[PDB]
Amino acid sequence: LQHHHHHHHLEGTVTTDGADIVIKTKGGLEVATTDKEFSFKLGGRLQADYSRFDGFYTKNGNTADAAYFRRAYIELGGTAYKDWKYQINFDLSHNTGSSDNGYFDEASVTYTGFNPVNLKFGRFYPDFGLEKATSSKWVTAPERNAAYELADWINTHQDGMGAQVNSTLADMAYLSAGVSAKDADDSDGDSVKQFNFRGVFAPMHEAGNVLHVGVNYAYRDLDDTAFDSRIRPRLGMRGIATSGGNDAGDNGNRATFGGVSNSPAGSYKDDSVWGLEGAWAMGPFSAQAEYLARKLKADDNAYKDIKAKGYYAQLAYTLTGESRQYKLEGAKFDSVKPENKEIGAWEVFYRYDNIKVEDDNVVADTATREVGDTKAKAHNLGVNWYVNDAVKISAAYVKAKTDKITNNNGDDDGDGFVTRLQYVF
Amino acid sequence: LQHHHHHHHLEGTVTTDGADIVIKTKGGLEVATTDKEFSFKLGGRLQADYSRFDGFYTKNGNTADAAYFRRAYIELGGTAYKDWKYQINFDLSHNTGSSDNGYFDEASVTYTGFNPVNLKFGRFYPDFGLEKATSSKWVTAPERNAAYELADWINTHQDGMGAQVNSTLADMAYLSAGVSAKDADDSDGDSVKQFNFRGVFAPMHEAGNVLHVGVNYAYRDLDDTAFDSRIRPRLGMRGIATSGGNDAGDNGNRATFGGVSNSPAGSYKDDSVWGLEGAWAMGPFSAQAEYLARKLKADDNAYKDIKAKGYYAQLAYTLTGESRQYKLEGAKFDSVKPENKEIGAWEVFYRYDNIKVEDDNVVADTATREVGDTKAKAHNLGVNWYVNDAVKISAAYVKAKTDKITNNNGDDDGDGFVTRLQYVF
Amino acid sequence: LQHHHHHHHLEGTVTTDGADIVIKTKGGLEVATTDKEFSFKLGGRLQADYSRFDGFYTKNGNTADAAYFRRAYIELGGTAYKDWKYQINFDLSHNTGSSDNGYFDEASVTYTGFNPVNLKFGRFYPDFGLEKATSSKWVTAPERNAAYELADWINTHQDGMGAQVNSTLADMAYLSAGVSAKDADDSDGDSVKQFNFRGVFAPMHEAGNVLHVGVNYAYRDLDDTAFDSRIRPRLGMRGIATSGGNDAGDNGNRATFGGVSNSPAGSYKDDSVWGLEGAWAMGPFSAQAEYLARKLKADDNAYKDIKAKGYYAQLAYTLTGESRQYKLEGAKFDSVKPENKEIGAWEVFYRYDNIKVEDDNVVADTATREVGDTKAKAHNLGVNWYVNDAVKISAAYVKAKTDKITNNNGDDDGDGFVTRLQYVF
Repeated sequence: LQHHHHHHHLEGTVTTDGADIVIKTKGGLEVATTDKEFSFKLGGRLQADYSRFDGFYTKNGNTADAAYFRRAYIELGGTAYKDWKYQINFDLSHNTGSSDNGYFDEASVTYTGFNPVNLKFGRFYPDFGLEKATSSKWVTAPERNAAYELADWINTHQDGMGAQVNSTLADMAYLSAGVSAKDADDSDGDSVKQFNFRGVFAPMHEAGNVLHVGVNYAYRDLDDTAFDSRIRPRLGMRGIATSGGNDAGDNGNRATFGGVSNSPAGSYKDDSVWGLEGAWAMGPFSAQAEYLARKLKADDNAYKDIKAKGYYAQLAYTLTGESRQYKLEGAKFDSVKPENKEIGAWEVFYRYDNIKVEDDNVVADTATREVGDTKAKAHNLGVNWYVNDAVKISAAYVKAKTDKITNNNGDDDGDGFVTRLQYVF
Repeated sequence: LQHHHHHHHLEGTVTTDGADIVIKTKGGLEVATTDKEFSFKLGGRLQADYSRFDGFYTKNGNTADAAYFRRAYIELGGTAYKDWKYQINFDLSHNTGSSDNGYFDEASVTYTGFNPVNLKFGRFYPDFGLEKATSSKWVTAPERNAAYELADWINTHQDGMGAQVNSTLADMAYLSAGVSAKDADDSDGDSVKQFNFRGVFAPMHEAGNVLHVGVNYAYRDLDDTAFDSRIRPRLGMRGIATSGGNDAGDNGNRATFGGVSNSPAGSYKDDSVWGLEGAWAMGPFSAQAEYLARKLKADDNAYKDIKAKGYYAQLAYTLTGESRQYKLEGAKFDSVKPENKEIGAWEVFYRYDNIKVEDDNVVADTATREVGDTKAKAHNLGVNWYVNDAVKISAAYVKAKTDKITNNNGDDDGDGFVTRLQYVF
Repeated sequence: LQHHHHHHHLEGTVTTDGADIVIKTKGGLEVATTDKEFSFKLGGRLQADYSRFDGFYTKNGNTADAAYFRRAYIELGGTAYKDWKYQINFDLSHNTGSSDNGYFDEASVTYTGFNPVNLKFGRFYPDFGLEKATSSKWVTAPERNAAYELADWINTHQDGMGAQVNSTLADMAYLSAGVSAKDADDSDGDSVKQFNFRGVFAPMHEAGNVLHVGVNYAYRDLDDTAFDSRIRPRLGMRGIATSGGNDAGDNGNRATFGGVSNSPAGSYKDDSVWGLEGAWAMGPFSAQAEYLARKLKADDNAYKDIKAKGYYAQLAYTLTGESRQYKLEGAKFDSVKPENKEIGAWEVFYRYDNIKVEDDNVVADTATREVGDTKAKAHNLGVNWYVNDAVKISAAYVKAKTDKITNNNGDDDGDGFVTRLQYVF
């Protein structure tokens, strides 16, 4: 019994009521006013991993596997009133952040009105190290290096909040400094506070022409705070223990090289790390390396200091000739953009990692760990196929060798293979 | 060996195959047909908090802190076939909703064909109270009032489902009524059912010209249902216990003023709350207040009724002269839109809260709680800087004073400071 | 003291810097280049359920209820460089996927360059069965059939990863085959591997003209793997036990018809399922049916094989005359598109389910389960109102009858009613 008069509707046009808008899609969406006042970008990244691995990587030394998303970010960011930016990256694979506090890769607000100086607030990784500054989309090896695993608090947000100032300097350098509160309380409920500094001199800072040297410093205050002091490196093999899908389960060997899961309040106070970075690129050839040293300083006399030192060096070469992109803002490498659309770009890489842990609190042998300094060396050799700007397929061989620590089989080395399908939008 | 013929592609235009579309961005995205048949809006809100607090707010009285996102909503909403709307707001900070049932601020469908009458279905807060009706983007104080904390079931969805009818009445009033199922079962697995009514007379209902009086009623049936009867107010300080980041941990004092965590099935049945609201605004000056009273009625003779009464009153003044927006649809205040683009808008506020809990089931002193009526008063004094329509920076001082309840230090008062950076898109 | 020169800004136009773009909205958003190289689609589905049920569906036989979202998907998908697609569907109701590994309905990458052959990778349901292939938006009954509940591993992703090849064949058939790793490890940490095949002959494959016969096969290797072998059908009543809101709680009877929650490593190895499908449609009338049989083969001599057999048959008729859509790609039914905009489309359906479980490991009676074959029959009778393309409102009556298993009241049958409000965008 419902009825209505019919209408002739205007069709086909797309307009706006404010400033002219430009819209773009490469699989996601970008919308922006041409006066630069407002913008919105929806994107993301999918990293689908399959790996198999044995020896030291597993407890009994037999072959385990893993089938998981390393990352599955949805990424929302935008600009309002020209100078105010936000970026919210949440990880559907649940590898980043937590159930309690949100699965954030990033949730930040940045004021850019003092360009080149930026002021950044919210939940975001502190700036320590070149490989960490580099987007996880474009890190050359499948996982970041083992030296960071000696003190991963230096460049993770740990479910807290921070404030950072950063700037490029005269088109030849980049500096950042920040303070953060991390999610661990002392006996009064006051969070661990942390300071970071990073400074890079990069007189050459473009794709295929990079010369880069930098320094990093991180400090945190653990006064009267119970915390996990364990150093537990995965040595390039994420699948030994990971969220986002299937892993090695009870047979994964993510081993404790030093420290303990529950260091009591009052056991430690000062924790500091110094780092160096260096990078060079000429056309398709690049070399980069980082070194860091940690001192976790005991407070109570019953406890001894824990020290650790580590480094990596990486060679990479684009067989098809393209350069790795480089950005002075953030002093970081970025993507490879394929020149040949029919075969894509093909990149080979080798990274060597070396770490040492000195924990004088270990005074007795266990079944798998000998008194003294524990050590590991890792080799990561692989290929990245950039099919196009959106899709990257990778395969890598990973090998590790240890000293004064084994798995239950007595293995002092292990190896594995990892394959990844990545889609960026 | 792959090859193909080259093409000349048409570039630059943006069109549609249906009715004309208008697109907008202020940091998010809106897309809508001009015939009002279809629309889509992607937005959200980030609320980044840092606070420090002591006295009654902590167990030992020493200073704790908190560094967390109060809310981090992603907001998707749209219209189809003119009269059918959806709204899905999910909270990445995990402060709203749950791991079991979804982190929903809202997941609703609304039929608007009977305009001004709306029919709303799904998971959404029942309509009780002016400050609750007001968007959490634009609530003047950093947290909502303590009177609601006496019975927070009246205007939370508790992971259930509901149906609501609402309407404005002759451009002078607003009414709503709803039924909901809440996520708690009786011994047969049948959910707690709840009824809400709200009615407001607002003959003046525009920004800078408001006169508003209203009544609220809520009822729920707890027959044969085990439930948490605790009244545990945070008294303006979210950081004593919160998700979305770091809080006061084991030293936070979110104290139980009355009730118990596990009231057995059969202990209570009727639970009802009556409320009043009043608001007035003239230009940049506004005053608002609410009062409510709860009776939780015992069923089994071993149990005594629990009663509670509370109110708040708030003064607010925009120093820079702008009015608080007001909407008759929902009978609620909304944002401040800054007039001066160089300095933004500056707002000062004071809210006073007063609550009383009468629990005759408490018959013996504990170390921190005395037999009789427990009471609290709170004062919230602060500044909101609306930098622009998207960004609001706040700072507030909060003080509380209690009667017949203390922390472990014997403190009967406490205070703290909270700062927030908010970004809306 | 801040000041600036004023500007005249160009307003109103919407353009792009690349190939021409077409944008669309029906409540969500689609953006695509006209050369088919790039596209993006944001959509989703909300399924709001309320049900009441008693008898066998509850433990004591009294009436329970449920008020929950069955699904609340946000759906992001797109195309890049013509031949590379992604699809990421995450479920805000937390009914799909997990807290540990992500709430994915789907997270996949598809290469389509070998059209009609597709290559699909990531986390997605293996292809077994017509009703499972059919979108959950458009499955006719409120829940899928009970035969699938006899072996739900055959067409669920179980938080793992997979690779699938599929193709239509000469506009008369459809085939798919895939391998997957499922999230359960043997004692070495190696995941359960699974193979699927599906093949359908559908010489008539359009809306209102369907003739469809198909075969399914699934196999998994459980060697040295501890696993949950329970068969626990909900028999059409989701609310007896569900996430996404309120359910029957401790009085829900999702009963174990066979198998055990912790079958030890070494107890079983081969697990295989064969299935048949058939479908026919002429205008508004459709008939479909599936049959499957499972053999879970014991490894260790202490264990006996577990077998199960089940089928369903469904009649459906659109009273208002419209056809159910059908797609050869995926060999599946899809939506009903209403022809009359004032009253929508009205569909009646009846589905009959029949299952039998043979578990010779059950050698003693329990209080509710008798030695021998357990059986259930279910009847699902209901109405779907397609208000418009976006909104579907459903109501259904469900009845079940069991053999050799009861609830605690001794009930051998039960019934219930389910209502759903669905919004697709």
